[PDB]
Amino acid sequence: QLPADTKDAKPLLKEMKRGKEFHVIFDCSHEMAAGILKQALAMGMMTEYYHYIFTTLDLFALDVEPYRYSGVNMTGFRILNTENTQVSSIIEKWSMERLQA
Amino acid sequence: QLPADTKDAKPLLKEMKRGKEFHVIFDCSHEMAAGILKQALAMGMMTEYYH
Repeated sequence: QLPADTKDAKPLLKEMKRGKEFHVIFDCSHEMAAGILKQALAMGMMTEYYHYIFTTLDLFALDVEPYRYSGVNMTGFRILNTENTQVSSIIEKWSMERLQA
Repeated sequence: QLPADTKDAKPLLKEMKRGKEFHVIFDCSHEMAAGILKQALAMGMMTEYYH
């Protein structure tokens, strides 16, 4: 179980690196998911010798630019049918409407 | 040998992690060393195995 603080995942990942736990299901929001991926990158969990599965439906909202060269096997679920031209054009309409915030 | 640009160290490090070469002696300036360390963190080379 993660602590109440988002940034205090270092003792949990330290205790998880010992004992050889690699195949990890994560169940949180995508903000806590991005924070725990940053915490996993900060102490050497990002390698081809690990695995990650996220139960969130917002895995595509993360930025995997500093992670995709490490060769991790990360897998998630998406319900947003972005392959359609109509839905992607709607999302392109929302891109002009979300950048005001 | 590193390439002429510091940012082109990704294929060199991709060839480095193949063949399991872990004990690496880097000879450069400290700015190039910082670029090497940043791109090695991005390439997943910074584990407990390496030196």
